[PDB]
Amino acid sequence: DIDFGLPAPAGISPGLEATRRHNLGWVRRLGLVGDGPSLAWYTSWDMPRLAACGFPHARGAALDLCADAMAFFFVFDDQFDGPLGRDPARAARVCRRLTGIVHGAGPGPGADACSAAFADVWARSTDGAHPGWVARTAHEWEYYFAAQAHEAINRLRGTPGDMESYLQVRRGIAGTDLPLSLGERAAGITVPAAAFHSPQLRIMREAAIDVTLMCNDVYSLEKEEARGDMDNLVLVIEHARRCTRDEAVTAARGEVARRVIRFEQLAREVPALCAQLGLSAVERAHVDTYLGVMEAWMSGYHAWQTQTRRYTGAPHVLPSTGPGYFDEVLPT
Ligand SMILES: CN(C)[C@H]1CCc2ccccc2C1
Ligand SMILES: [Mg+2]
Ligand SMILES: [Mg+2]
Ligand SMILES: [Mg+2]
Repeated sequence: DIDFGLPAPAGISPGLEATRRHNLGWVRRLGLVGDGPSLAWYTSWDMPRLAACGFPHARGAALDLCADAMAFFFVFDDQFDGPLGRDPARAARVCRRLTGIVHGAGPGPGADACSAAFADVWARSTDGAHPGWVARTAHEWEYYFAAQAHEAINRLRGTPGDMESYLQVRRGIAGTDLPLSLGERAAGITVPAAAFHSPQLRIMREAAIDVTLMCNDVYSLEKEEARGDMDNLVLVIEHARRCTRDEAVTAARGEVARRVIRFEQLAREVPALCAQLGLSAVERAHVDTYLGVMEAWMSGYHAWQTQTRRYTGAPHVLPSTGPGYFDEVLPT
């Protein structure tokens, strides 16, 4: 009964079905997903539809990379729904292993499934990419991995943070701007740095990422609250404001809506901004596609989460009385 006012997706990638086939083989081949309950549970998430709705510009092997990257995010995420997420030092050490892969230390044969899957996603991501994209996205991955242990610290504390501290942890553990870096890469575009760092596009990028993680906070609250998770916008608002759950959900909707309004107000300025910078027609085309990538990510993430089984299913198939996975795939 919660709708954030986002438009339905203007399009879906035509590669959904082909990518479903690729990604099913990929998660099994890497050892990221097993057979039986884990495979049925993974399948019920519909990672291919997340990729096709979230990245409608992606075609062919580009959409495959989007789905595999999402597969890594979601499988790796769930490994912390258990003792690992209550052990910050252990989480930090595991995440340092993954961070070493970001910065050039490939894992080698026989690495664990999470290390091997990440290394494959990261190698495919950087192949042929602009060095400015590689440097930025490498730092985005570092933030994602490094933030996990702080979520665990907050779990042990047992109170939500203030809004500023919530944003610092939650933006990291949500994957920071990685979905947009992935969408840019999958669309085959390179945002000119002069446009990328405009105040309008910097604010818009931040707003779009906040929109999707906050939409997720509302839909994933039931499975997260029961596990003692603290970095969820609804819990943060309730704790800060001393309000009811309904009032906190309504306020969370408002945090999303005001960011969508800001994004759309600034998007109106993007044609003029490109003219002021004297960008070439091709540069302007890449900026226009970047705008579409951001718009499609916001609408597509939400379209996916309304139809997936991940959020309605989790409390029943992986109750909070046990770990949030059927198989351990991340050695700690
Ligand atoms: C690590 N989490 C599984 C993240 C992965 C990326 C993402 C992007 C937007 C909204 C929610 C999420 C869940
Ligand atoms: Mg999670
Ligand atoms: Mg998480
Ligand atoms: Mg969530």
